Parts: sequence; C-alpha cells; structure tokens
Amino acid sequence: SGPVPSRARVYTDVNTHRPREYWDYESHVVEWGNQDDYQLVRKLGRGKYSEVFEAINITNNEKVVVKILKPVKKKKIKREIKILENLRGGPNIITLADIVKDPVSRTPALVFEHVNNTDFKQLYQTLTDYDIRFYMYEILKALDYCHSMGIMHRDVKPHNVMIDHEHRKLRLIDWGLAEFYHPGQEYNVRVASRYFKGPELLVDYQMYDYSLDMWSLGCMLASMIFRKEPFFHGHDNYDQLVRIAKVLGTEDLYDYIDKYNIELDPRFNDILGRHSRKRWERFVHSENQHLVSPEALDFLDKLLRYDHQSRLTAREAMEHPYFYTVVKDQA
Ligand SMILES: N#Cc1cnn2c(NC3CC3)cc(-c3nnn(CCN4CCCCC4)c3-c3ccc(=O)[nH]c3)nc12
Repeated sequence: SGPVPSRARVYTDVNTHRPREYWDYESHVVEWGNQDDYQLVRKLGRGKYSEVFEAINITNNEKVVVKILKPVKKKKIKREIKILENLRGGPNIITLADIVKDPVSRTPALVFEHVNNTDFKQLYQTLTDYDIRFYMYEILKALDYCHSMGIMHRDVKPHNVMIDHEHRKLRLIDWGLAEFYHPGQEYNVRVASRYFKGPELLVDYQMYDYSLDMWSLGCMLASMIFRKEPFFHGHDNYDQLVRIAKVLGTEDLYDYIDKYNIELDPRFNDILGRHSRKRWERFVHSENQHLVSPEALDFLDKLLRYDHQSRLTAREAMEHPYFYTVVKDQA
C-alpha cells in the first residue's frame, strides 16, 4: 500500500480558518511601485533565479537590497510576494519594502530592507556560546511566527540568515521557497540545499510540515557548536541520508520508514548499511568544547529526529533550558 498520511502537530488548520485570499496566491494581484525611486549602487551576488544589488531609494536616501528576478513562474513570484506581505512586521522577518518592474524589459524586482551583514564564513568562528544561544533564539522567534501564520520557510540555512552583529540584529530572508501549510497537501521534496535537507525530503515523503524547518535549524546549530561546516556532508542526495544514518543510526531510520509505510528508493538498500546511533561527544574537542554544553546537546538531540512529528516545535524549542539566560536577559 501507499504512505501513511501525516498532519502538523501544531498550527494545523490556521490556513483553513483564514479567508481564501490569504493563502490562494495564484489570484494575488501584485501592487507595483515606481522603479525610478531606486538607483543601483553595486552588485552583491547572483544565483540561479536572481541577481542581487545594493541600491539607494532616492526619495528618502534609504539603503535597500534589490533582487532582480530571472525567468520564474508568475505564480511562484506571487507566492513569495504574498508570503512576504503576510509576514510583514513579524519578529526578525525581512521587510519587503517594494516590488518594481522594468517597463521596457518587463523584469520584476523585489526591494528589501538592508541588513549590514557579516558573512557567516567570518562571523560564526568569532561567536561565543552566548552569541549562538542569542541568535538561535532570534531565528526561533522568526520560525514560530511564520509557522503560526501557516507558512513553512523550507530553506533555513546560514546564507538565509542576515546578522548585523554590531546592532545584535537578525533577519530571516529569502522566502522564495516558502509555502503555505495545508493538511493533507503533498509538497515538492526538491527543496532546500543538500546539507540542510530533512530525512522526509531524502526518502521522498511528501506530506511534510513546519517541522522541516526544525531539522534545518538543528543542522545549523550542530555546525555552529561543533565548528564542523557542513555538519552532514553528503556527496549527493542519497549519500546525504547515509551521512545522517552514520550519526542518528539506521534503526530509528528503518522504524521511521516502517511507521509511515514509505517505499525506499532501491538505490538506498546497498548504501545505508547498518549503523549505531552515535553519542554527540565524538564531535566534541578542545577548540569547540567552549560552545558545547549538556543543554546544547539535549536541545540538538530533540531537533535532529528522523520522525518529523517527534521534533521540537519552534515554541517548545524556545522553552528549552539552553535559552534560560537569553530569556532572563530579554526580560
Ligand atoms: N533580503 C535581504 C537582505 C538584507 N540584507 N541583505 C544583504 N546584506 C549584505 C550586503 C550587506 C545581502 C543579501 C544578499 N546578498 N547576496 N544575496 C544573494 C545570494 N548570495 C549570492 C552570493 C553568494 C552567497 C549567496 C542576497 C539575497 C537577497 C535576497 C534574497 O532573497 N536572497 C539572497 N540580502 C540581503
């Protein structure tokens, strides 16, 4: 028979209770601003679906970030715009300032608030135990808010986390892969970058939910406290699952497959092997021990579970002893 269905443990029907317009992005009508309000200053980078620039809004002298899109299905641009508008003003969510189009080229561009970011390949190695808890807590506020609003980010990784360390300011960006959660919906598993993909994506289990973001968050926490980037270093999507199995063990994986009646791709049989569940101590050493504590390991263990239903929710994660000092300092 086929796979056993699943439903999100929390915020299951928040979209069902909303008016259709909230989540039916295919019928969203884009509100366009004036492209002449912005002047491109410099290129920040490119990508498969966009080129991004730093720009100046000449009507108020505000520094902005402009993401000029390459050909993308209009429903997907509508999805990103709709999600950004629904989440506007939410804790640590990037602000979509404007949406403009080149009148000649017909090329759309999304205009975002600017964050004076310090690239993670320099910032992360300088972070203290307290910095890691503080910033993890800030990401959790962004995830609990978007999940409570019926949205999964589906692309949580260091590149999508903008940090202005001088001002202790964090923003979760790039909502281009984000989706609305609907109970019973089967989603595309070809989402997220390889190292952050949850087991549900790797075994082709389509009835996933917000908990997908908690796995990616666990991958980020592990890379930060162990200074091991990436934490699960797969050569491809098949080997990515092997890398997780070598840490979490094959027994919990096969119990996960059996529980949801998942048909495993036959390629997996001869590569998964048999592996015991390792203890987190084998990743601890003299140069990372200052970031590792029993509460960091307890929290990590509760995020990195094969069974998406058994991972902490963003709200349960925020109540973890790992954040007691951050919570006390914010009060
Ligand atoms: N939204 C937003 C946003 C706010 N600030 N801010 C900054 N600030 C730093 C300039 C100080 C940079 C970027 C950015 N830089 N490169 N890329 C593109 C991806 N990059 C290409 C080079 C290699 C690594 C991946 C982006 C971006 C913007 C929007 C987006 O949706 N995805 C990504 N985005 C933002």
